Amino acid sequence: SNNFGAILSS
Repeated sequence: SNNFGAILSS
């Protein structure tokens, strides 16, 4: 989790 599309998924 940082600030891109990985933290918006799960």
